[PDB]
Amino acid sequence: DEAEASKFVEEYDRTSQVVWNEYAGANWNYNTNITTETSKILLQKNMQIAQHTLKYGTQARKFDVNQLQNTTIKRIIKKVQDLQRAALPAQELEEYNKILLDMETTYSVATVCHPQGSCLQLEPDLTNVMATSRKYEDLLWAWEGWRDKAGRAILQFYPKYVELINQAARLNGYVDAGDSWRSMYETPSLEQDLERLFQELQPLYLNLHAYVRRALHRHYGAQHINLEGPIPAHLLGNMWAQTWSNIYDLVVPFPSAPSMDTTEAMLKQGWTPRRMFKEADDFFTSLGLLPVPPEFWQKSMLEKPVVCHASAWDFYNGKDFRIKQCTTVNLEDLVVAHHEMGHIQYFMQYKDLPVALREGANPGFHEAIGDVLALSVSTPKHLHSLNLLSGSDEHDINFLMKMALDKIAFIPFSYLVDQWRWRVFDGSITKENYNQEWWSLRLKYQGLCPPVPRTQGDFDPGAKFHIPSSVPYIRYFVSFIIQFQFHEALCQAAGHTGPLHKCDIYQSKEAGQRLATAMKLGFSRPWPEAMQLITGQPQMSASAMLSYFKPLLDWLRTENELHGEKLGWP
Ligand SMILES: *[C@@H]1O[C@H](CO[C@@H]2O[C@@H](C)[C@@H](O)[C@@H](O)[C@@H]2O)[C@@H](O[C@@H]2O[C@H](CO)[C@@H](O)[C@H](O)[C@H]2NC(C)=O)[C@H](O)[C@H]1NC(C)=O
Ligand SMILES: CC(=O)N[C@H]1[C@H](O[C@H]2[C@H](O)[C@@H](CO)OC[C@H]2O)O[C@H](CO)[C@@H](O)[C@@H]1O
Ligand SMILES: O=C(O)c1cn(C2CC2)c2cc(N3CCNCC3)c(F)cc2c1=O
Ligand SMILES: O=C(O)c1cn(C2CC2)c2cc(N3CCNCC3)c(F)cc2c1=O
Ligand SMILES: C[C@H](NC(=O)O)C(=O)O
Ligand SMILES: [Cl-]
Ligand SMILES: [Cl-]
Ligand SMILES: [Zn+2]
Repeated sequence: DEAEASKFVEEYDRTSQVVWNEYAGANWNYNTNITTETSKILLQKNMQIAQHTLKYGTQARKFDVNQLQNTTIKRIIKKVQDLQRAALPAQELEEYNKILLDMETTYSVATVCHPQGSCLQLEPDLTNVMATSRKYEDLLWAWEGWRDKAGRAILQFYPKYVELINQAARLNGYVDAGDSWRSMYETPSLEQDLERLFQELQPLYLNLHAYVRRALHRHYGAQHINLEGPIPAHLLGNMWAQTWSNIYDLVVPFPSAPSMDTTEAMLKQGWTPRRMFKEADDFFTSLGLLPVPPEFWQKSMLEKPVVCHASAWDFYNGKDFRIKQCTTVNLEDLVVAHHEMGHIQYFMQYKDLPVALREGANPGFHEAIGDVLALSVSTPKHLHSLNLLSGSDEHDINFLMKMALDKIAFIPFSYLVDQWRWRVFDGSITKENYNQEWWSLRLKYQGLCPPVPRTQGDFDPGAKFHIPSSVPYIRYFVSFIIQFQFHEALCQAAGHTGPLHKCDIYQSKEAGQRLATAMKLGFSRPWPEAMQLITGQPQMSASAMLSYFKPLLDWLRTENELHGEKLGWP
């Protein structure tokens, strides 16, 4: 009966708001102010939210969605039918929540120590080393140490985690946890669509890889780089080799072009974490999008004073939104600040929907918003207007190369993480083979090799945040494809003509309008609709990303040919 379904979702909304807000508060308070007491308040709230999820989920499952007419109420009820972990029996729920905590804590407190010397944390110490050291042995110390200390220590938890996340999935009508995660896209063709998108980016990635490999051969020596092989995984300027832009200085196409180091300029001109978020906020409002409320500035944690990994927080009351980031003053982190502020923008845009529909059109959309703005921020024009820099085709290629080292290098990495996890969850990778299958994919997709042979008890996936924190990853792959589609469309709405990479949407109210109407849908409609509102068509497409990078593909092709490069590796 329609009226009874309608009433049921009104009640679910009122009560979810209250319970989720209380849970979010306790999760914040442990993420920022670890305390035995904040971790104890967190443990209580886990029990509260489970009980509410079990209560309304059991009620939701009594309705026959097949016979409901109103499509909103049908959709909401369908979501509430999925209890997630609250479907578990009590013992197993307890054990699962404790495993998640233990894994997340283990990762966040791990350190890598010199004997009779200092102990280094991932952020900022080890990331700095991976970004700035140009010495094979120093990079290897950090790369291997982080795996020895974080990765190996997550292993004891992972099999039971898999058992329990899968058990919950099956109790909610899925075959395993990857199935449940894939379901968030509501796209039966998802695996093949993504495969196709990846395949389209292979020429650009293989040409970037070959060019970077040649430059590493020049710096690290012929004895350490095989011009026909995979690249050692510790040399790309980043702990996971997921973005390569910190080795720009080793691969600059045209050295004779001046670029100012923005880090020096940011530091010397008195930039702070606070100032970095004010610039992000100011860009959103330039587009006519919403400012973050006064409360955001009061309650956010914008520096290390904790779980440091950058994250945006909805407190499910339509007024309180926060970022938690251990911000360092540099351009890499200004982009991370923009990313996080696009999550906040989304929260604010869909804040008046029912709480069950307060998500992105799909998870990739949530990830893409901030990155779209950052694309304009990162342009040489934009950096100059911020006083962080002082024409030529040589400048163009240099800029494209910088952008490519992040955006194109990330494509195979972002694709492979959940390829691994889907096969763990479906049972085709058992714990005996976790690590070998990870490295098979690191070779197949990224063309990387481990600098030190892996050994019994290694668990390199565990050294990447998203694995112990149980955060799906395919969202980031989708993000990097679709953010270029949004840029293309917003630039076209902004009246930009000429090379897409020269576009800066700063101050375009027209661009901000396309984004706002789509964000306002939250999760109320199939995501193709939001895709079409923004772009004029309903598909995920690598066309826009290829269009952005076309000058670089052509440059890289001619350069690799000149040196007789053999693209790929065995
Ligand atoms: C199908 O139902 C939605 C939801 O209606 C709201 O939620 C119900 C549970 C109940 O509380 C209703 O009184 C609410 O209206 C309808 O959506 C809304 O429509 C109103 C005006 O028509 C609009 O102002 C709201 O923003 C809409 N909210 C949404 C989309 O969540 C919807 O119109 C119903 N379908 C039709 C057209 O009959
Ligand atoms: C903040 C708020 O009150 N929003 C509600 C929402 O109600 C209305 C809202 O009054 C108007 C204007 O703000 O916009 C259309 C509706 O969304 O109702 C939601 C339940 O459907 C509730 O979650 C939300 O907090
Ligand atoms: O008991 C339950 O069913 C749930 C409990 N929790 C407790 C709060 C940890 C959840 C937490 C979720 N997230 C926390 C915010 N970031 C990631 C997602 C979630 F999506 C679902 C659930 C439940 O279903
Ligand atoms: O921010 C948070 O803490 C939560 C966020 N989410 C939403 C997903 C982002 C949740 C979703 C839950 N669901 C239960 C199962 N069916 C609907 C989804 C949940 F129980 C708890 C939470 C949170 O605590
Ligand atoms: C891309 C992803 N970003 C984020 O988690 O905020 C990562 O950092 O691996
Ligand atoms: Cl690794
Ligand atoms: Cl996802
Ligand atoms: Zn994000």
